Amino acid sequence: STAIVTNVKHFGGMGSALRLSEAGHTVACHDESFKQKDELEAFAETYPQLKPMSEQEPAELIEAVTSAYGQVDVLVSNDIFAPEFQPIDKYAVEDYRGAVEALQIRPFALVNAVASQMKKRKSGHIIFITSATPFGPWKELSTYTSARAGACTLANALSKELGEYNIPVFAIGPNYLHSEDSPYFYPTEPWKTNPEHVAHVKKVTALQRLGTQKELGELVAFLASGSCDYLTGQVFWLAGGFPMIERWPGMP
Amino acid sequence: STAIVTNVKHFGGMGSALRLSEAGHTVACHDESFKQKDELEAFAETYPQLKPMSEQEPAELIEAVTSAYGQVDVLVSNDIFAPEFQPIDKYAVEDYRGAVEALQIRPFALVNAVASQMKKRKSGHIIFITSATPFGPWKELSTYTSARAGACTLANALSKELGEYNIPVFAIGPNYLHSEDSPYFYPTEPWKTNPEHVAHVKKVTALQRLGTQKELGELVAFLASGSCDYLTGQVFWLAGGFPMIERWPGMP
Amino acid sequence: STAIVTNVKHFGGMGSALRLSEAGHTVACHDESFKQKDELEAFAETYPQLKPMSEQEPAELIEAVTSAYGQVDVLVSNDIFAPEFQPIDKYAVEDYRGAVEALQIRPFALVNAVASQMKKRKSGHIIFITSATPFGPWKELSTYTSARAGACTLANALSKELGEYNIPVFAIGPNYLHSEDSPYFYPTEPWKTNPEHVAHVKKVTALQRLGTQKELGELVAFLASGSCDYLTGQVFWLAGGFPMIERWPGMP
Amino acid sequence: STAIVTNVKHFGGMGSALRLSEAGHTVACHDESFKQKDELEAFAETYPQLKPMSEQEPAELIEAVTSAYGQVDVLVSNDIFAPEFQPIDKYAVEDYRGAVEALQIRPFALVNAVASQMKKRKSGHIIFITSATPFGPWKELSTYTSARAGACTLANALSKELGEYNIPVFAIGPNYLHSEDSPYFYPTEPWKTNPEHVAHVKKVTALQRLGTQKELGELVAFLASGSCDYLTGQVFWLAGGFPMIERWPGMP
Ligand SMILES: O=[N+]([O-])c1ccc([C@H]2CO2)cc1
Ligand SMILES: O=[N+]([O-])c1ccc([C@H]2CO2)cc1
Ligand SMILES: O=[N+]([O-])c1ccc([C@H]2CO2)cc1
Ligand SMILES: O=[N+]([O-])c1ccc([C@H]2CO2)cc1
Repeated sequence: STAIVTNVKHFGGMGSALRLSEAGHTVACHDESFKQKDELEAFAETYPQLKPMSEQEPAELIEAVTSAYGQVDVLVSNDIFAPEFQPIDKYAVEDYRGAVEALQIRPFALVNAVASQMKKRKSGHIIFITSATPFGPWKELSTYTSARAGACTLANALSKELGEYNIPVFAIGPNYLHSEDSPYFYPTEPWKTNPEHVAHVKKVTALQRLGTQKELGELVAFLASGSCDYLTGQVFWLAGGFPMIERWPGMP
Repeated sequence: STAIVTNVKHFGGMGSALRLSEAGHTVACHDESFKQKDELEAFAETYPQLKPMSEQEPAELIEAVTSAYGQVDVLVSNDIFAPEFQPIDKYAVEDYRGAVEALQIRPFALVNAVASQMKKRKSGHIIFITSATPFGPWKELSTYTSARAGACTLANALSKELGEYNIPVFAIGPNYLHSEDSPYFYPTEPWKTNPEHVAHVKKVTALQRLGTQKELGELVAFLASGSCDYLTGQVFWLAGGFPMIERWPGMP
Repeated sequence: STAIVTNVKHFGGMGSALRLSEAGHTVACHDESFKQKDELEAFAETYPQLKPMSEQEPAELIEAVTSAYGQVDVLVSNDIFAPEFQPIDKYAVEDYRGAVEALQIRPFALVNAVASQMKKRKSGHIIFITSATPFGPWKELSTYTSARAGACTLANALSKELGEYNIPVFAIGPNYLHSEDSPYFYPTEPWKTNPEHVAHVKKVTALQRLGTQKELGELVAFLASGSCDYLTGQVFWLAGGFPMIERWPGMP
Repeated sequence: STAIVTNVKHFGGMGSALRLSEAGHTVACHDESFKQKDELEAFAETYPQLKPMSEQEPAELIEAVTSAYGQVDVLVSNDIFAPEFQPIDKYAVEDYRGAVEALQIRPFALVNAVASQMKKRKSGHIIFITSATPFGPWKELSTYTSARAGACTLANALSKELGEYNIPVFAIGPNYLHSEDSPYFYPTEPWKTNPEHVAHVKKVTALQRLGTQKELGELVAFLASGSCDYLTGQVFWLAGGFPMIERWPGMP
């Protein structure tokens, strides 16, 4: 079928896009960098199995893909944002608006623009790539964490109404997902190179390692394949056992 | 001590302000209608125990209450919004921006404006009156429901950093809370007078009745009293046992 | 690899065993009826791809499968119990001891018996088929519901310690899962043939239908395949969007 | 009114019993130590404001109190158990049965024996003192943690059916609750005396301290007073912000 993966160069983009691609799907890709013709061309040449789009806005992206490839069967909203950690009184209100805009309004807008075609055909799959931070908040990251929670609930609430149209909706909230070269949010440097960060991941995850793009890709492909639509409304915590909780003194 | 209750004329406003006042707090009250001198003076006359303020924005409100009453010991962010039930494709992206601005940005702005003084003296209480809809979402109310979820997580996230400063943070998510003359969100009419609505309430809640302003106010006063600060980060589902789930055929 | 599926003739048993077998696993099957040679040989004849075992207790079952097939790579604890709906005062304390023995003690006993070999080689997968009732409890089923919750948490708790040994642990909590000829818990008759039951399902689930054995089996195979071990600790609500919550009067 | 607090000498017993007592309630108390006449007498003399009972079994305790003081209005099931931390393969199955018996079956039995009188009068309050471990499991404590989860869900499930009889049911799951001289579960030594344990509590809780018996007492008295029955079904995490999640390297 035809799928859309946003911010393909970051977060769970390449894992999602490529696995969906390997599955035989036509994968249209979005990314801020695709604004530049040079960037989009370099990407189109490196990945002939993918279809990079120049469109940046939600409804515009949806239309470009629909016209270009017939329709949109699967939506993978790979949302990102660059938040600063900071005491609540140190943030500017605009810092919260920014997080909400990028992490809640964006996925809402994408679904708002594609739900019509999916509901008429009574077929489609919606997947939000959110975050596992809501499951275990770190102090001083209130903007990002609460915005991600809003997106998680958005997905669950959507499943309630789209199910009547045979449209499953899921939310995958990862953490410690190896992002390789992308700074969103666990790049090879220093997460796989620095002893201190490696020790950190070892301590906070049950599997004692970072998650892989392959794992995220496998889940997205599985959910989009229609093999288990009965899981609709599910929020998947892709965080390898995180959070591991500090045990009493005397325990290893 | 001094407490601030926003949108006092609606939702959990009156219950919170009245009970807080009885507990001994000087209660500064905010409401959109207070922009008008005639509305503020009328309220002030009906409720001499309350202290209605005219300030409308978060920053100026906290400053105003601080000048008049020395400081802000308790913040009750009684947030409201007038949403409509709509299939996701029938909403305008603007309708979600509106819900988030009213239900997430606003309480964030209030805490952002008052956190400094509370942290400086290491004392204070923050209470968000959110919603129980995230616990059990209805079809076609994705905007309001997801935004309320963002606020709930915001409260829990904030509890993690403010606890270091001895400042507890809580979220009270009601549903089926009798709002008397306020349209937000269960006015006496029709919820207590129309056969179909009355029956609906007896069906969807375990206690088979609407929640009262007194119960909400009792909880607010209890949490702000300092009697149980160890509950910090808690999201209280004030919905009388809602949601009651449809049982198998034949069961009474 | 080798997988074990318990109570194979009921609940999520057939879906799990059949799909696991298709994936390439040698599937050892347990069932209470296998105590009888006539029942075991009949099953073995109908499903030549499956390997029915006669062993009934956890310890002997794992030992038996280990001798015959070398080792146990995947454990699917498909636990069942025959509860009755009863007001708490109408239950006998014995009825709860029974539910807990069947829904908590049993899976605990299986993991307790197989964990050693999995940890020694640092590989394996553990899947508990629990229930989604804890997500949305019905009145008068406190025994079964609370016991299933104990099992779900058992799975999540186990994921924390076994992750160190590269052993993922998951819980699949279904509801409205078509059990075909099995009375546990949604047999084709009446759930797919009686007007009232059929209508009930369309009302309480988002997808408005029963879950299929194939969907459950797809999930089991996917989790045991090693494609997404990073989901360890996850409780999957396999209930098609259940529970759907009663909306206000007048709404279609 | 008349209340029953079990295992009064341990966990949240003294905080509950005494505060309920200070409120003017007739508080009948149970404790294993009360088996010995000497023990019960020493307690009766030290606390004339409390009514220690010799009965040990659920139904027996309920009858003794009912006959002695007319009826049972409030039930505070202060359940305890002494679990060992241990890899799942190192536990004996009996270790899980023991935890379940003490943490699930006991509270179930108490409610099973008192629900009748409360439902006929259509008045009463049920409070389970469980644990916050299910909210954030430590590795190698699978028996205790999962049993507590079962009790938490038991309370929520019970609220669904008892609400029709105006009977609120709550679960209070504490952690890091100062137990003073009781070994269940955070005695003064070494939790308040040892620098290492003090540093631990400081790190894992948001309020950076142990919870107090007064705080637990205040919540139990509040819930039993009937001031906020609309919170029925609520599970209260009385753990002071726990769990605090390890932040990235470089963060304070
Ligand atoms: O900004 N951060 O520090 C941050 C940290 C972790 C994540 C996880 C969800 O992917 C996102 C963002
Ligand atoms: O707009 N509605 O339909 C609505 C319904 C219920 C609530 C609950 C949170 O108080 C708010 C709004
Ligand atoms: O006994 N019942 O009524 C019952 C109902 C629903 C389920 C769900 C978990 O598969 C099990 C049992
Ligand atoms: O046995 N332990 O190690 C233990 C630890 C913590 C608690 C918390 C719930 O009160 C109970 C038991």
